Amino acid sequence: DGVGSSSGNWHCDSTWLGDRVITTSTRTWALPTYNNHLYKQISNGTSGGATNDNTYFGYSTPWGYFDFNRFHCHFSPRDWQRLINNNWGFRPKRLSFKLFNIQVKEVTQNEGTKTIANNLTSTIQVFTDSEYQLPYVLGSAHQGCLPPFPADVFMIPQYGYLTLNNGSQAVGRSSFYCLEYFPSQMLRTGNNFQFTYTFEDVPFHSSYAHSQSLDRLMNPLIDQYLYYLSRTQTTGGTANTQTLGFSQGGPNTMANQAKNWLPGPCYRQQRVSTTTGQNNNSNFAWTAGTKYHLNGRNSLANPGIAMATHKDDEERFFPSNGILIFGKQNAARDNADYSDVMLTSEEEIKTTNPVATEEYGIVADNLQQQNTAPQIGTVNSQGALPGMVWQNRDVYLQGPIWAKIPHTDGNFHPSPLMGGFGLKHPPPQILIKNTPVPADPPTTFNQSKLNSFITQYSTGQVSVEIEWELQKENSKRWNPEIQYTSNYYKSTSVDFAVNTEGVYSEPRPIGTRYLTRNL
Amino acid sequence: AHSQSLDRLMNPLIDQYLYYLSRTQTTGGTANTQTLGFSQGGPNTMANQAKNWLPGPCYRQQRVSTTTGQNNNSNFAWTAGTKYHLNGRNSLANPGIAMATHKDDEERFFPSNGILIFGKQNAARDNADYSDVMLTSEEEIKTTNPVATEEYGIVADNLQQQNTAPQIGTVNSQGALPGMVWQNRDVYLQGPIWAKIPHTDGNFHPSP
Amino acid sequence: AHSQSLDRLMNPLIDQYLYYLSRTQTTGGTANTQTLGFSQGGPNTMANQAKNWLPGPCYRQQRVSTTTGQNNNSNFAWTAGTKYHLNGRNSLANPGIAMATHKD
Amino acid sequence: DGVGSSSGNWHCDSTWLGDRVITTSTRTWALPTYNNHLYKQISNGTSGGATNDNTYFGYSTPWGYFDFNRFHCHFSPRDWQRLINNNWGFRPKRLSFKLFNIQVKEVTQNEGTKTIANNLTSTIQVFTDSEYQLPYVLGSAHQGCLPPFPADVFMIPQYGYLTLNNGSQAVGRSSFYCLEYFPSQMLRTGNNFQFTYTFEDVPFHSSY
Amino acid sequence: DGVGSSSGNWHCDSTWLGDRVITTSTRTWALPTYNNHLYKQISNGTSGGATNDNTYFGYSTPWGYFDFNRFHCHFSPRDWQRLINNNWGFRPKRLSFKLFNIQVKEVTQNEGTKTIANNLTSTIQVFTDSEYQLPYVLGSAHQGCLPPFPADVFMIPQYGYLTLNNGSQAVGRSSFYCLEYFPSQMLRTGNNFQFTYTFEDVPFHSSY
Ligand SMILES: Nc1ncnc2c1ncn2[C@@H]1O[C@H](COP(=O)(O)O)[C@@H](O)[C@H]1O
Repeated sequence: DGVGSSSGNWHCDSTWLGDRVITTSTRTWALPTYNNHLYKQISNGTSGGATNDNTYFGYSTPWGYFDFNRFHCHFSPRDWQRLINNNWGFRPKRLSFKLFNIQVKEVTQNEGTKTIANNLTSTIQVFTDSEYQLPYVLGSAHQGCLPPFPADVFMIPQYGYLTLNNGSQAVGRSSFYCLEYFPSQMLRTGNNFQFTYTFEDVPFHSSYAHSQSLDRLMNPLIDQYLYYLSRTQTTGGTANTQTLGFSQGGPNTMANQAKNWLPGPCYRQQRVSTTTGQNNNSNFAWTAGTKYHLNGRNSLANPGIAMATHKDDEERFFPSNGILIFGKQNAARDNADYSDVMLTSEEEIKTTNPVATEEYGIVADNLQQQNTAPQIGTVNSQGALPGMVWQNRDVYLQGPIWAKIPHTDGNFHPSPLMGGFGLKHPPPQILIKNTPVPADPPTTFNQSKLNSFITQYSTGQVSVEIEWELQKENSKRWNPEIQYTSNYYKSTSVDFAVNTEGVYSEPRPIGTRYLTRNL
Repeated sequence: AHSQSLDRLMNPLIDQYLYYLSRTQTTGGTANTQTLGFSQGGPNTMANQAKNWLPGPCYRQQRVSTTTGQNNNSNFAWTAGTKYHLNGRNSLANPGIAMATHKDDEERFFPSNGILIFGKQNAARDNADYSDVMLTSEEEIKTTNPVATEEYGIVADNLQQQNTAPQIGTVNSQGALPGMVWQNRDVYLQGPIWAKIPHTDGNFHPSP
Repeated sequence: AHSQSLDRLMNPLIDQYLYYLSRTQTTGGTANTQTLGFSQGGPNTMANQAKNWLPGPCYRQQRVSTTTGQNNNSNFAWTAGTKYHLNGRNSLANPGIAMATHKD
Repeated sequence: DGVGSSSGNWHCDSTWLGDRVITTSTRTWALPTYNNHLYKQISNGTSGGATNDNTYFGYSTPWGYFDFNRFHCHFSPRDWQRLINNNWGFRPKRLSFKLFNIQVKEVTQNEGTKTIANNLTSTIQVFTDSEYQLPYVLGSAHQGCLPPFPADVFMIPQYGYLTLNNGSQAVGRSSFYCLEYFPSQMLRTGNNFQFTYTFEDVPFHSSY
Repeated sequence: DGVGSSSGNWHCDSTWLGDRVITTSTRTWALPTYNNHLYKQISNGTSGGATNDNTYFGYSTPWGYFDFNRFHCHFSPRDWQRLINNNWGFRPKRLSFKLFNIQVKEVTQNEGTKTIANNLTSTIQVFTDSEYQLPYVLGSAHQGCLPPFPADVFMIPQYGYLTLNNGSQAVGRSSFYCLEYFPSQMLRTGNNFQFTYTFEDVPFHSSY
C-alpha cells in the first residue's frame, strides 16, 4: 500500500458460461469538490414563474456518488446481442465493486497561470449505505453513470436529496441528513476499497415476445360446446319482434367465443403521430398529458403502466408520455427535434396488453327495457381484474436496470415502471468525497468554522463485476426467429463505434424481445 | 354456498361504538340550515354501519329476460354485448368475471353473455330455442359478489359547496380494491375441469 | 409516517437522461403550427419527470367542513354518501379504503 | 505507516444497546503555529480602564488543545431526543480518542503570491496530561470544542494558563510551566495517536 | 515495489551453448499520449488525388505497442556473424519479456517556460493479446522496433487497425475494437510486468 505501487488492475471483460454470463468493467473517474464543502438548503416555490406541480424542499451535499445502473455500463453491444438473440430471460445474481489507484491533486492558481500537483497525504472518503438509511436517489434515471465506452473518462455526480415540503417551506416531518454521521473509509493514494453484494431473488426478465395472442388460444378447427346469446330479435322482414337465440362459438366466430383470460390493466394516454401534419395544432403536451394527482400536485404518469405503443400498421403513433425516449448524441437538453431523439416501442406486447392510446373495453351503462334501448360505456382506465395477464415493459441497452421498491405497507406488482428489476434491498448507494484540507489558519484563535481550503480534486479507477443468470430457449418452432442484426450494406461509419472525431455514439435503442414463446 | 352475507356480519343486538355522519341539515321547519350530526350504527341502521370488507370486482353486463315480452325489440346480442378490446379486435367477455346472475326474486334475468349455457340433447348448432338449451345460474354468490347486471356502487363526482349541490357517479366496472373478497364461478358435471394458465409476466387470481 | 413522498424521490440536483414530450406546437407569434418537442426532466420540472410508482387506490368521498357555513344547506349525509351495492342493499363504505383525510 | 497510506477511518455513529448508548464522532481540524513558537508572560492590571476584579497573571503557550466537553460533540439532535424522552438518567463510562491522517504543510509567500505544499518530514507532538500536572483549563466553558455538525472543519484553540497575582505582578508562589518538559509523541504523516480512558463512578444525571 | 527502489536491471548479452544461442537486450523507451486519449475513425477514399487501390477504413487508438520483430533487435553484428558463418540453420524457441523502471512524468507549460516533473501516483497499463483477438499489426514491416544499437532511446509506435471498406465507407461486416475492453495491468513507478512465451515448432531457416 505504497505511493509507488498500483492498487488495482484494469478489468474489462465478458465471459459466457452457458447458464451465466459475467461482465466486468473499469472506467476512469474524476471528482471535484462539491458545494464548497457545505451542505446547503434548497427549495423551489410558487413565486415567479414557478408552479405548484414543481415545488420541492431538499438539501445538496459535498458528496458524490457512484452509479452503474444502466445496462451499457456492463454490456458491450455485441454482448448484448449475444444475450438477446439467444436467451429467453436473464437476471442479476451478484456484484463486486472496487475503487483503486486514487490520486488526489492540489491545484494552485497564481497570476493566470495554473499548476497541478499531487497531494500525497490527502484522503478521500467512501462508504456504502448498507442499511438504506439515506434517501435512495438511484433509480430515477439520472446522468452520471459509467460511460458505455470504456475509454471515456467521466465525472462523478453530486449527491442531493428531497423531503417533504409545503411550497418552498419545510414541514415538521422534514428530515435532514448529514453523511458525515456515517462511518467511512479514508483512503490515501495507495489504499483501495471494495465490497461485495448479492442480489435477492427476482424474476427473470422476459427477453421474448409472444407468438400467440390472448384472443386466439383456441383450436381453429373445432366448435365450443358452449353457447352464447346470438340473437335478440327476429330477422323475418318488417315484422320483427324480440326473441332469444343461442349459438355455438366456432372458427368464424372467434370474437364471440368463451374465454378464460383478460388483457392487462389500462390507463389511457393521448396519441401523437410522428407525421406532424396529423396532429392537432395546439401545444397539448401537458394539457393533454396523462397524470396522477398526489397531494395537490400533478405528475405525468411517465411512462406509466405498460401498454402497447401502437396497434397493427400504425408505427407512426405513440403515447404522448408513454414510452421511453433516448437522446441521440449531442441532442440538446431542451426542445430537441424528433430527428435528435430515439423513441422506444413496446409493440411486442400488443399480444397481451392493451394498446396505450385506446380503450380497454366496453361495459353496460344502463338497464335495457322494452322502452329503453341499451347503452354502453367506454372504459379508459381499468384496474386489476381477476383473470388478467400481462407483460412488463422492456429493458434497453441504454436503459435502467433496477430500482428500490419503496417501503410501504402495500404494493401491486412492483416491477419498476421505467423498466428493470425491482428490489427491496437493491445495490447500496456508494458515496465518495474528498476530505477538506485547510489552507493556513489564523495565528490567533477564532471560533468560526474554517472557510479557506486548498483546492483539490481526485481521480482514480472503478470496477464493477456482475454475474447474470440466463434462461435458455427451448423452442420447437420450425422456422427461423427474428434476430438483431447489424446492417449489411456500406455506410459512412460503423454503428456503435467512434467518430472521426473520436466520439462514441449509440445509434438506436436496443430492446430484448427477439425470440418467441407461446402463450 | 355462504349462509351469511358480507353486509350482514354484525351482531344484530348491539350498537357500534363508532359514529357516522347522519345529518347534514336541520329538521326544524322552513328554517332549515346546515349542521353536522353524528350517529351510532345499530340494528335498524345496518346499511350505515362501519365495515371491514368490500364486495368483489365488477364488469357490468346487459340484462335479458326469459320472458321475451320484457326485452327490447332489437337484436342486441352483440351490439349490447360486454367485450374486451385487444389489438383492434373485439371479444365478448364470455362469461367474464364471476358475478351473481340475478338478485332476489328475479330468476328470469340473466347476463347476456355472463353465464354458461349447455345444449339439451340434439339442440341445434345455430339459433337453438330457449327450450333447447340449459342456462346455468350463479345466484349462490350474491352473497359476496356483485350482481352481474347492476352497478358496483356509487362514488362522488364533484366537490360540494354552499352553492354547489353534491353529485354522484355510478360505477359499472370496478377493478380490485383492497378489502375485496369474492367467490369463483361454479363447476358443473358437464363443465370443464382445468385450463393452462398462460405464460405471462403477470396475472391476477388465475382461476379460469 | 413517511418523511418522503412518492412524487419526490429524485435527486434534486440532477437531470434525468430520459425525455418527455414537452411541446406540441410552435411558439413563434400568430403563426403557430404543430411540432414535436422533447425535453429532459430536471429540478424545476419535477412533475414531468419519469417515475417508477403510482399512488394507492381511490374510492372518492364527499367533503364536509367543520365550519358549517361552508357546507351546502341540505341534509346530504346519505344522499351524498359513498356506498357499495350488495344484493339490492346499499351500504356506506364506512370508512372504506384508506385515503388521506385532507391535503395541506 | 506510510506516506501513501491512511492511518484512520471515519467513525461517526451511534448505537443503542438498551442499557448503554455509544457515541462516536470524527471531525477535521487545522492547527496553526501559535505565539510564534514562544511562551509569553501576560498580565492585566489596574492601570487605565482596568479594575481590580479583572486582574491576572499568566502565560500563553505555543500549544493547542483538544476539547470535546460539550454534549453536542457527541449527540446528534435526534439522539439527544432518544435519550431525554426515554430515560431517567445517564452518565459516562469510558472513552476512546484517536488522531490520524496528519498532514503538515509549509506555506511559501513570495511577491503577493502564496503557495502551499506538503512537508513530508515534519512532525507534530501530542501528549496527555495523565497525571494532572498542568493547570486544567477544560471546564471553563470555552470555545474551540468540536463542532456540533460533523461536516464543519474547526481550528484548534490555543493553550494558556493562570497563576497567582497581585495586580499585574507575580508573587512568590506563582508557577511557570513549560509543556516541553513533558514526554510527547512525535508523529509524521503516516503515524497516529490514541488513548483510552475510564470514567470514575459518578451519579446519574437526572433526566426527570 | 517502492518509489526509491529499482525494479529491473539491465540485461544485454549473448551466450552461445553450442546447440543454442540466447540473446538478451534492453532498451530505453518513451511513450507519449496518443490521439488525445481518443479512438478516432479514419478512412481514405477516392476523392481528390486518391485512387481505389489505396482506400481504407480503420481506427486509430490511444495505445502504443512493443515491437521487436527485427533480427537486429537481438543480434549484434558480430553475433550474427558467428551464426551465419557456422551454422546450417536456426530457429526461435522461446522468449522472455520484461518492463521495468517506469517513470511517469507530468509536463507543465506556462508562459513559454516548460517544466517537467514526476507524477508519482500515475499508472500505465499493459496487456498482451494472448488470445489473438485484436488485429495483428506486427508482421507488416513497420518502424518502431527496438533500435539495433543499445544506447539508442526510442519512441513507442502508435497502434491502429483496419477493417473492411467500400471506398471511404464502412460495410456491415466492419469491426470496431476498444482496447479498454481487455484486462490490463496497471503499474505505478515501482511496479513491473513480465511474460513468457514458447515458439511453436517451425522449420529451421536455411542458412546455406
Ligand atoms: N421486477 C419485479 N421485482 C420484484 N417482484 C416482482 C417483479 N415483477 C413482479 N414481481 C412480483 O413477483 C410475483 C411473481 O408471480 P408469479 O409469476 O406468479 O410467480 C408477481 O406476481 C409480483 O408480485
